[PDB]
Amino acid sequence: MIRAVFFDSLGTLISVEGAYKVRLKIMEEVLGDYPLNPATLLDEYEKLAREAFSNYAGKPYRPMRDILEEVMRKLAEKYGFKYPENLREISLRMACRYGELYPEVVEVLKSLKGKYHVGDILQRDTEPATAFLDALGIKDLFDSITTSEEAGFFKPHPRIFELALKKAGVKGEKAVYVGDNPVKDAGGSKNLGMTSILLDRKGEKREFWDKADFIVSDLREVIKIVDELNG
Ligand SMILES: O=[N+]([O-])c1ccc(I)c([N+](=O)[O-])c1
Ligand SMILES: [Cl-]
Repeated sequence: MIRAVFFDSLGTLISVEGAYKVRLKIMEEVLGDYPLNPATLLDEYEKLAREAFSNYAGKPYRPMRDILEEVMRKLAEKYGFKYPENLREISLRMACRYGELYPEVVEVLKSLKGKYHVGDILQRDTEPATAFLDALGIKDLFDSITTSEEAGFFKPHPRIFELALKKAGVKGEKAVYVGDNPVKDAGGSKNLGMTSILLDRKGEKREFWDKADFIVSDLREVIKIVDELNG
């Protein structure tokens, strides 16, 4: 049976408008009056961030805030603005202020929490991640919160999933994982026996649906999938 349901909250349950707005507001704060379009800075930042994380996939953990501060230092040198002090404080303030959940998230977590172990699996530094979950109001809706900082390795390394399952006290066969990127999922959770649910809200990832056991566009479909797996 399924006894645990795991999500990637800060990575996949934040609205698309909300995540972009947090990031844009960080760039605007960093730039101040400097004559660079913040949207252009954001685009360049995401490019360099994706590159930097790909270099760390599967590797031993290094604070993500340190990685992103390195990226911002390269951007400051590139465009000529002064490197912002306290970037991680700016970012946490903007996340707490403008972060936004998909509308069905609170309902879904509450509906599951009574009957399953509801867990979060996050590739974030634990302290800002947990503060962000607190600001969003869902921290205490989770039975467990597990991070790459706790596990010691970046995905697709399986240690983070091994730890999340240990916290729930079950083997992977008893657990579902809801994500939006199936490759860092498959490279880890598949070998542990977990059932994978891909969240594809706009149907934009059809070429990866074969890498997932179930595909949904609304998180309220998750309870129906698990309730039925449990007959
Ligand atoms: O998303 N961002 O734009 C962003 C940039 C830099 C940092 I150090 C963070 N942070 O604190 O995680 C976030
Ligand atoms: Cl982080």
